[PDB]
Amino acid sequence: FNDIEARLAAVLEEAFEAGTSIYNERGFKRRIGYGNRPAVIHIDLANAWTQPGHPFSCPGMETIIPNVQRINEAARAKGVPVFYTTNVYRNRDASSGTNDMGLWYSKIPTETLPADSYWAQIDDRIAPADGEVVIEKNRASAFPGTNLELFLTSNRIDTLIVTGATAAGCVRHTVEDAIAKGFRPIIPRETIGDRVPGVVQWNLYDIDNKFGDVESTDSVVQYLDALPQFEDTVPKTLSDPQPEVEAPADPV
Amino acid sequence: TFNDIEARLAAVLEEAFEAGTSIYNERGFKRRIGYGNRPAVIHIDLANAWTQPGHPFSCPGMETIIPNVQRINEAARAKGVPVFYTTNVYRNRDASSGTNDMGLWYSKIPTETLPADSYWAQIDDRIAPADGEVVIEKNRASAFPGTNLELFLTSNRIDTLIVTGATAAGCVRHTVEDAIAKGFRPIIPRETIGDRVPGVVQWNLYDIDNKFGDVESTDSVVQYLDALPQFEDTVPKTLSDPQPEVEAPADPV
Amino acid sequence: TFNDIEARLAAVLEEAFEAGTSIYNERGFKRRIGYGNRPAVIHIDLANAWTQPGHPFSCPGMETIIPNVQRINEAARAKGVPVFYTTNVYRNRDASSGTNDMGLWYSKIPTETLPADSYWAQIDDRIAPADGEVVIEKNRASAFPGTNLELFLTSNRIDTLIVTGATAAGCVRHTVEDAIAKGFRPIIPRETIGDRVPGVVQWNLYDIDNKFGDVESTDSVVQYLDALPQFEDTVPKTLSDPQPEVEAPADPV
Amino acid sequence: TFNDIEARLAAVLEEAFEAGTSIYNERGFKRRIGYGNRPAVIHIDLANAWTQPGHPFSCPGMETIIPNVQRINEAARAKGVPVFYTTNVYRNRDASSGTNDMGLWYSKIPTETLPADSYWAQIDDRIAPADGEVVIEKNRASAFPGTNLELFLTSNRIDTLIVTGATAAGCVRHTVEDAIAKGFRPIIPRETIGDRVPGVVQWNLYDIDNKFGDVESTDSVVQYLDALPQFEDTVPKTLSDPQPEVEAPADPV
Repeated sequence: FNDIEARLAAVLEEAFEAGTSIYNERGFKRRIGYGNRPAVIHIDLANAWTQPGHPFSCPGMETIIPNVQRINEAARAKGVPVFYTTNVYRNRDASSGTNDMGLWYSKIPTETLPADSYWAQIDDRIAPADGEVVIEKNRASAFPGTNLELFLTSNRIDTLIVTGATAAGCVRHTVEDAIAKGFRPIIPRETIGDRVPGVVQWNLYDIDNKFGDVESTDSVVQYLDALPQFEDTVPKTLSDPQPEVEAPADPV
Repeated sequence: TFNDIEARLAAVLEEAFEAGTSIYNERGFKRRIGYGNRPAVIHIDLANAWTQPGHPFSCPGMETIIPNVQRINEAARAKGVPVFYTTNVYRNRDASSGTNDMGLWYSKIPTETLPADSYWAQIDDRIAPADGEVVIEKNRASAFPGTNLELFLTSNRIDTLIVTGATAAGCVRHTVEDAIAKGFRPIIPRETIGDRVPGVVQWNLYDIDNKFGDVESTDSVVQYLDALPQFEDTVPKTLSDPQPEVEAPADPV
Repeated sequence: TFNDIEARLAAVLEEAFEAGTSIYNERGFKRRIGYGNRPAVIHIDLANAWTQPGHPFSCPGMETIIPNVQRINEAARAKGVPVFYTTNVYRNRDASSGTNDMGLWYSKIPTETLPADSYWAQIDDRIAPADGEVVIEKNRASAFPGTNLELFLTSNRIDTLIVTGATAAGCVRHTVEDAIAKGFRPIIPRETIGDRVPGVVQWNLYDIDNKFGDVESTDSVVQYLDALPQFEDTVPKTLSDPQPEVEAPADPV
Repeated sequence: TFNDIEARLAAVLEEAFEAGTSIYNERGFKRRIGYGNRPAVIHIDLANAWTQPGHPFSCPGMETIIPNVQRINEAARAKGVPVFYTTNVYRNRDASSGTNDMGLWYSKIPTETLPADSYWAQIDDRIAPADGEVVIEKNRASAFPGTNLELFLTSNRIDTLIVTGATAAGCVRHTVEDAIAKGFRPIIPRETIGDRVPGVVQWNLYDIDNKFGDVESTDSVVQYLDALPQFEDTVPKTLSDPQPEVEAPADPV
C-alpha cells in the first residue's frame, strides 16, 4: 500500500520482462547454482535497521525476520556457519586521523551508528547462537576491512546465503564482492529489505542478472534441509557447466 | 522495448526518485562527497566488445558516450592527470581448467565470449590510449579485484576517481562501490555511462548518487579538470569534507 | 656452564652483514625509503601474552622495549599523530569448527593459546591506549589481513608507518613488507622490536633494511615526531623520494 | 665474502638454529602444516634477470635449482596440476610519473632495472611454461599484491601452494607468509630456493619453517605429486590438520 508503489511495481515488471529477453538472448542471467559447503550471512539485522526510530530503520521487518528464523533454524540443524554483520563505528569524529568512517561519512550518516550502543546490537528475535560470528564492518560490503574472507577461504566455503538490509546498499555490494572473490551468492528474496520505493525490485533484478541467484526462502530452507552435516561437506571445485555461446571472431 | 514501456518507465521512475530523494535527505543520506584535489580518470571497458555492435556485450548509445569521454580525456591529458582504461578479457576460457581465469562469473554472464588479445579486447580507436596511460586487463566486474589499480592509487596518493564507461548495472557500479570503500572519491560523469536494457542507467546512477559517489555532468567534470594545477603539483585532501551531522539516537534504555 | 653463543653469533652475523651489504650496495639495493610527512604509529602485539612472562608467546627484553615504545607514544600524542595497537587473538579456538578464526596458522604456531578478551589479550598497562587510539584484534601475522588497518591508512592519507613490537621473525616483518607493498613507508625503531630465540632480531632487521623499510634508532623517530607539525596540518609526500638510479641491462636481442 | 666466514657462518647459524628449535619446541611452535589434497605450483621469478648472470637481480646456484624445478614440473604436469610462474617487471619505470607502477619499492631496491617485455623479463628457457600455465607479471615482493593469483586459488579451491624461486630474503618469504595468511598451505622445496648474499637462505628457510610453511626436500614434493590423483579428481582438505594442542595459560587474576 502506497500511492506510487502499485504503478511502479507494475511498470517495473514490464521493464523487467523486456530486459530479461535481451539478457536471455545474449546469454546473461545464467544460474550460478547452489554449491555443497555453504555459510549464511545476515547483513546488518541490528537494531538501527530492524527497530523504528533510527536514520537507518528499514520497514518490512515483520516479514523479514520470520524468514531469517526459518533459515537459521535449518542451517544450525546442520552445523552450517552463520555470520551476522553490524555496521558501527568506534570513532565518529571525521576530523580525527583514527576515525573509521572514511569517505562513507561523505555520503551516508555514519556518525549515527556508534559501536556498542543498543542500535548496534543484533535484533533479539534472531540473536546469535554459540559459535556464530558477529562482524563489525565499516563499509557497505561485508568484505572490506573485515576477516570474512579469511573464514570463507581458509574453511573452504563455496556458497554464501546473504540476507538483510539493504538491497540498494550493503546486500548488493556483498553479493558482488562474493561472486568476484569466489563464493556462489544465493539471495532469499523475502529476507531482503530497504527503506525507499522500487530499490528492492530493481536491485534484486540486477543481482539475479549478473551476480547471484535470487531464490525463495523455501528453496533455501529445502536446500539446507537436504545438506549433509556441515563437517562432512566438500566444496564444488569449479563452476557448474553453462550453455556456452561462441566468441565472435575478429571482423578483420 | 516498446516506446510505451520506455515512456511509462521514465515517468514512474521519476516519481520513485522524487520520493526516495526526500526520504534519503530527511534521514541524512545522499550527501556530497565532493571533488578532491589529485584525481585519476578510469574508463571502464570502452573496448570494442562493448563499443562496437555485434558482440553479446555490445552497448548502444556510444554516439553520445564517446565525444564526452573525449572531452574528459582532452582536459585530463592537458593537466598530466593519470588515465587508466580497463578491458574485461580472459586468457583461459575453459571452465573445466584449473588455470581458467573466469572463476564463478562464467556461471552468470557469458565470459567465454571475451578472449584476451582479440579485436573485441582492444580499446576503441576513437579514444585510443595516449603514451603513459594504463590499460588494465581485469577478470571481474569491479576494476579492483585481481588487478594492480589500488597499488597505483594508494602509492601515488590519488584522492578522486572519475569513472566512465560500461555498464551501469555491472562494472561501473561495483567499481564505484569499491572505490569509496577503499578511500577514493568517485565522481561519475553521467553522460559517459552506458548499458543495454531499459531503466538500468537511471536507477543505477540514482543508487550510486545516494550512497556511493557523486553523479555529475561531463560539463562539471571538465570544468574541474580545467581548473586543476598541473598534476605534479596537486596534493590530496587528507580527510572527508565536513558534513551536516545527524545526531545519533539515544538508546531507549 | 656458560656458552658465549650470543656474542659469538653477533660477531659472525656482523661478518655476514658486512659481506651482504657490499653486494647489495654494489647492486643498488638497501636504498633509503626515507620518512614521509604524515605518519601513523602501529604497535604490534604488545599485549600481555608477549610482554608478561608465563605465556607460550612471551618475549624477553620488554624492560628495554616498553620505555622506548613509551617515548614514541608521548612524542606522537603531543602532535595528534594516529596510534594503532594490535593484539593477535581468537574468538573460536576449536579448529574443528566452521566458524573458527585461526585458519591454517594453527597448523604452525599455538593459536589456541590466545583467547580474545582474556588478560593475555589485553594491551600492557605500561602503554595503555589513550582516548581515540585504535586496538585492532588481528588473526594472522601481518596487521593487514582481515583487519581494517588499510582502510584507515588509505582514507586518511597516511604516508609513513612507524612499526614497533613483537616478533621480528613473525608479525613485525610480515607487517613491514605488506606496508611498503601497499604504499606506506615503513620505519622500524630498532629498540622497540623483540623476539624470543637468538639471532632473529638481528637478521630479520638486516633483511627488512635491505629491501622493505628503514631501520632507525628510537632517537631518530622521536626527533622526527618532535619536529613534525601538528597532524591536522600534515599532507603526504605524493611519490617516492628520488633514488640514485641504476641503468637497465641491455637486451641481447 | 670470505669462504672462512661461509663455513664459520654455517656452523654458528646451526648453533643458533638448534637453540631456537629447543625454545620453539618447549613453546609448541614449528608445527607441520602438511600437504593438502589439491595443489598448485608457483615459481617465483625464475626469469632471466634472476637466472642469468649480469643483471643486478642475478642469483647464483641456478645449476642446482633448475634441475630440481624441472623435476617438480614434470611431476605436476603429469597430474594436470596448475603451474604458475611470476616475473617481477614494470611497464613505467619513471618514478615521477603518476602512472609509474614501481610505487615505494623503488625507494628500496633497483626496480628501474626490470622492464616488462625485455629479455630479462622472460621465464628461463630451461623451465619454459607449457600451454595452460599462467605467467603473472607482478609489481611487489609477494606474488599476491596487485595480481589475480588469489582469484585463481580461491575460485578453483586450491588448498596447497608449492613455492620455488628467488629470493629467500625477498619474494619467496613474502609470498609464503601471504599464502598461509590467506588460507593456502605453503610447501617450500628447499633445493629450489635461491638468493645472492651469505646466510639469508639458511635463516629465512629456518624462519619460514618455524611459523609460515613446511620446508621439504624436492624428493618429498615429487613423491607427493606422484602419489596424487589426477588434478580434476582432487578435493581440498576443508579445515586444518589436527595439531598437538598446547594448554592456554589461565589468567593470573
